[PDB]
Amino acid sequence: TCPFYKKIPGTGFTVDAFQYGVVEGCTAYFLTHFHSDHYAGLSKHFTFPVYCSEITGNLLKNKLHVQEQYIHPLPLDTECIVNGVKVVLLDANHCPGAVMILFYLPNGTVILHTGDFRADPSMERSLLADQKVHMLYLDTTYCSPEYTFPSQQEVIRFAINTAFEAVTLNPHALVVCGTYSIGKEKVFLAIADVLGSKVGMSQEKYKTLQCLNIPEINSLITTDMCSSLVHLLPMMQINFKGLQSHLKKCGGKYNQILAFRPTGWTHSNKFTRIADVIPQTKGNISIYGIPYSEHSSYLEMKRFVQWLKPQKIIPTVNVGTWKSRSTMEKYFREWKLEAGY
Ligand code: NI
Repeated sequence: TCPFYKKIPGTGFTVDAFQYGVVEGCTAYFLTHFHSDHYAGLSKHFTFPVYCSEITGNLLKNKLHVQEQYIHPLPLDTECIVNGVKVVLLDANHCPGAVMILFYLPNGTVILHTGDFRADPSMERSLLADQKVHMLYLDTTYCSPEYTFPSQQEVIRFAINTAFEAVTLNPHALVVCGTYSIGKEKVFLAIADVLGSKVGMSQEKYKTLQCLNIPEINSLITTDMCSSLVHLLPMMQINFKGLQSHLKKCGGKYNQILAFRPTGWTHSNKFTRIADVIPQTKGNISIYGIPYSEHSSYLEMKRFVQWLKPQKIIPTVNVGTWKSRSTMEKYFREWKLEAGY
């Protein structure tokens, strides 16, 4: 049955709630982003209205074959009316097409659902700035002070410089980047750009990327692996066996692989700076795990909440254990006492 933290009180609405069958009293289903833990349950047989971003709607139509008549894309940063309730979609700084949802309830309550997000100070100047928010349904993935990670910019700088140095030293090295869902496209695109190559990938992955409105994409991606020196593979294949096997397949075009695994966080973060990151190496294969996050760090999350000053916080992540819930609730209280709301 649908959990309480996916239901919006005083509306017929649910958020990311497609795996529970027909939810009692739900008149419209919102989807924040195209990641499987959130869309789980959608298909061509779905006949309720789905409300989402334009990019998310392209992916529902093309990847899951949801029929067009049930897809309701909304423009970002625009006041829209859904079953008599004003809503706004805001950029979540997560994967492409990912949104936060503002709901203006008929009784005057205002609710922000962040979906998945990486908090940023740029959000303090959207339509959020213009009114009070009473309830916040918060992406608490990394809600503990041990979760620190660098900016996305520093991590891409590291990756570009590492790939450029390696291929310049050896023009017969191949670069491989792991992927398993949309998000983190800057990793592979930035590396292909510095090397003057396109990124080569499966037809299925190319189809997914063509759904995303990324400018000049026909310019950076391809299905012709032979013409590319940056290849994308499934995240599961980013290990020494899987990469040795791939290198065989390239027919003696290459004699070395440098691979990147973008992770969220890893406890090497508690001790090491990005500048200091080193690979795991075996023979002619090196693997770099880089901390490219599309979720808020603890400090980013804290700053956002202390800016927004909500009356009530409802965590949507890590809610399954009493120890996690208690830990999160203690931080929410700290934040409120420190900021004075
Ligand atoms: Ni996500």
